Amino acid sequence: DEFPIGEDRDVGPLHVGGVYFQPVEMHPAPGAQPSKEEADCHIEADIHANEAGKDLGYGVGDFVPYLRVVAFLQKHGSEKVQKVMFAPMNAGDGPHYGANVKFEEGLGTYKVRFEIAAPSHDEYSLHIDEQTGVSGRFWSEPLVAEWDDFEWKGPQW
Amino acid sequence: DEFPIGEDRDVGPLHVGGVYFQPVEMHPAPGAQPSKEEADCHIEADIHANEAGKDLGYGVGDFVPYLRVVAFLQKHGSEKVQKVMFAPMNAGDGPHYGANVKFEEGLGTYKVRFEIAAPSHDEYSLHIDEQTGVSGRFWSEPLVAEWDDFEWKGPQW
Ligand SMILES: [Co+2]
Ligand SMILES: [Co+2]
Ligand SMILES: [Co+2]
Ligand SMILES: [Co+2]
Ligand SMILES: [Co+2]
Ligand SMILES: [Co+2]
Ligand SMILES: [Co+2]
Repeated sequence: DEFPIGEDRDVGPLHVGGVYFQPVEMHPAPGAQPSKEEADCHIEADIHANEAGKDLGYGVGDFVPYLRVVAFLQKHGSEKVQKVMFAPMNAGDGPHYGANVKFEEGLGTYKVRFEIAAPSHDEYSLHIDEQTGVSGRFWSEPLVAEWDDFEWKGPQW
Repeated sequence: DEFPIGEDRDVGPLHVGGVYFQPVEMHPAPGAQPSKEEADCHIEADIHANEAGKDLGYGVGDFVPYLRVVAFLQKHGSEKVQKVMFAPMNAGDGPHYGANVKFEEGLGTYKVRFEIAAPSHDEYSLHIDEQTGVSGRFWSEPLVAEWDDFEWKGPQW
């Protein structure tokens, strides 16, 4: 089972969903994420183009690759913030941005914020000529999708 | 308007098409590719998952991101080979890999080869747990789509 972090958000050209479920094993194991055994769960950000995404050239529903996605978790009652760097990966059901996560502050209700940066100038381009190009341009400040009352009560699996 | 490089190829889990048309302006201008004015044409590699791609977790027909695509162009009867690193980008028709290029030995018949490497070790992962993961793996030797008799007969525009 997948469990929602909250209701899907539309922000700019992106439709953004968040879900969590059991920790997974990834190859290669990304960055500094906890192993399947060490982690509390896996959290994924599903990011697909919405209608406004067409101005950048995307088809509506297309996965949007080359983004840099980071999550920030803050337990209600705490001033501590945990930063989670998501990584691009495929599961059985396709390309996602995801991470194994261990909640440093434990059980409780959290504010969960996804900050989504556009592809680096070095890593992606847009056709901009009249004939073949697109009208839109990538966003400069990261797009934000946030849920304010995410309840972490331990594994639901 | 797009012109064909040759017949579409299926290689491993990828369906690969090659087209060319007038040089384009890109933002930012990628790597060391020629400008719109300096180039002879823009060449695109259109790469989507085929049925064998479903084992890697891709939706069949999905664009396959994070690949490293390099084109080699060699005029018939010549020992000179041009190496062109393609860049990921969007045009009005969506994400693809491509480049502005010059045909450096002028008009005539060229061998055109796309070598397609899987994502860098640190750029992508697969879920591999039995529960959420996939049973396929990335290819180790780059995949090759090639056309032995592409005719560069100059701008068709
Ligand atoms: Co939705
Ligand atoms: Co939407
Ligand atoms: Co999903
Ligand atoms: Co994942
Ligand atoms: Co820019
Ligand atoms: Co292009
Ligand atoms: Co590997």
